Amino acid sequence: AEFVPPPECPVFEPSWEEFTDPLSFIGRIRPLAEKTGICKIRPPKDWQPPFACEVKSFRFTPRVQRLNELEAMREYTLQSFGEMADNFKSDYFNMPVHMVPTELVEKEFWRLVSSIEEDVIVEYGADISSKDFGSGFPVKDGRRKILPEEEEYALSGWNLNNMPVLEQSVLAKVPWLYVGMCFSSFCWHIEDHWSYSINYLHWGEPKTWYGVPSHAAEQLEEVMRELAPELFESQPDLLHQLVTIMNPNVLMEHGVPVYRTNQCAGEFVVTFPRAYHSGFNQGYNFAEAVNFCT
Ligand SMILES: O=C(O)c1ccnc(-n2ncc([C@H](OCCN3CCCCC3)c3ccccc3)c2-c2ccccc2)c1
Ligand SMILES: [Mn+2]
Repeated sequence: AEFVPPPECPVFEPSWEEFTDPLSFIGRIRPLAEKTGICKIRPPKDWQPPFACEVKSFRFTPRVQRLNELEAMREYTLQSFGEMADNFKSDYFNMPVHMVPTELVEKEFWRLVSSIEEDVIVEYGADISSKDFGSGFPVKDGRRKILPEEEEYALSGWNLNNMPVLEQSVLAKVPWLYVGMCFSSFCWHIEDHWSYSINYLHWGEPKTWYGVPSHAAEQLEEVMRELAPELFESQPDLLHQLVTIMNPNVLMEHGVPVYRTNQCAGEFVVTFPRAYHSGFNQGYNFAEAVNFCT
């Protein structure tokens, strides 16, 4: 029948005192958040970083995504991609883009993923390096001067360019950008080296997430292998993770705990070590993400 939304993941609204530095805050919420895999963090109301990408020269060629590709077995500016994205969604649902309920897009997305009668194809501006046109956060680069009202965000610990990224090893990365449209998605995966990830939605329509706690990681991998196509079941995890598309209800039917959330503009999503996650975009939006170490 229809998609059954998983339970909501934890949402934290830290005070200005708790918001002082992310690593200590993430360490404190860990007893709860590591049991849900993902969590959402809403900064205080007055914490509003300005968007710092060079919008004039921002150009990219998004990847083509066919939603039902497993069942079946153009260069844009930010403005032109947004026009394409809004036109697609308003045409698909026959209503203004901001009036489409998040539950309907979610229900339609998972129906289209398993549909053999309807081939829906979207585009995703994914894995755009922040080195190309700058980070969405203000940065003391020198490649783009910052206003005085911007400096606190250039120095903030929640600025994804200021997250610790070095892992201590016996030898003695930068954020990535995602320009989304309706139904553009990221399949089930964990980060390299089981690292944390922090994700910030700069603006636009919500990004819908699904997360699995790390204690159920082997359960998910067993379900994924049992139900993956026979040609992909034997592939190494790093390659299989390119096509690990699975309805959350299938995992839940196999006893795997799954949590969801709608990440709205200005909110963070943190994924914990070895927490499998997947999701899709409700519409035209802009996200920034990085892996970090504790
Ligand atoms: O869309 C998002 O909002 C999102 C949300 C959560 N997580 C990710 N992550 N997180 C790590 C990766 C990862 O790529 C990121 C770095 N990327 C690696 C190759 C060279 C270029 C840079 C990835 C990609 C495919 C499968 C599994 C993980 C990805 C990713 C990237 C592109 C498509 C699908 C997933 C994205
Ligand atoms: Mn990820």
